[PDB]
Amino acid sequence: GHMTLYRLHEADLEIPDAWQDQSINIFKLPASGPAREASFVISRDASQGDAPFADYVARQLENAEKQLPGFKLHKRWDINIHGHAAVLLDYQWQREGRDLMLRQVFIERRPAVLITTLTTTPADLPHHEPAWKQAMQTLVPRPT
Amino acid sequence: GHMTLYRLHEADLEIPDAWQDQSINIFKLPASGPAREASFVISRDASQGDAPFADYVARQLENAEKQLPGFKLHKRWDINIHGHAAVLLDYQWQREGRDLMLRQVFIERRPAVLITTLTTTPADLPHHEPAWKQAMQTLVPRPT
Repeated sequence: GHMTLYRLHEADLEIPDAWQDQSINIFKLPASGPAREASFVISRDASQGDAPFADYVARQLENAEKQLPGFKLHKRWDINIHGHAAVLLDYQWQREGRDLMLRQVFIERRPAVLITTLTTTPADLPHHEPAWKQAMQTLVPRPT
Repeated sequence: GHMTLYRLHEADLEIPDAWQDQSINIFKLPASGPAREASFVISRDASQGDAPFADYVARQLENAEKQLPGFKLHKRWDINIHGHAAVLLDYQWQREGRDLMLRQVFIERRPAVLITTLTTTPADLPHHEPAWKQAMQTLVPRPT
């Protein structure tokens, strides 16, 4: 019965290694002036396998580009977060006639890639950018 | 400026206090033989405010009685977890025509009540109970 100590903001507990982790952190960013609410989500992706991280990211981008109606890529930036390889994508797509803007950062880690996703709109992105940037600039991956 | 250090299993980051936390930790307990896969989910509820914890828990029970078809309380347990007030509610309800067995623990904390929920069927509860129990017996709430 192998177990590992799992850390959350409010507690620690021992989780059996056999349990599948699908945890997701979700934060609602309040509306401000003209801008509506947005979301900032931290998710995990255990599917990298032994693929090079660049290839993992290319796969992620392909999926978005081929699956989201109205997809348009605005930015792709290779960046470094505390030694961890990372890629930021800014892209928009159209959901129910409305344009959504995503700023998504993939952060290489084992056993699972850590992804942060800001969901907003093209006009609201500059309004939420300062708060997004302050959170992302303070994100320190834990050693595995 | 106005932020707080937020801890997750894979990282730490500063989160603006204005952001609303909706985070969910999700664990799937593997199927085994005739027992199907169960889920163990950690959620947060910031609606207690300055109300007594007993009243908060009473409201949850009233919500369950009024909103969940087929709701039936098996057993309520008032317990202490490392000095934190907690209530375990074992109950069933009828979701989309079939019965589910829940073991749901509410743990008083600020700024948000920490909730753990085991979801299974009545037939599978005895199989999953040992691992659930053990996990919960290791849960240590983190000081605010």
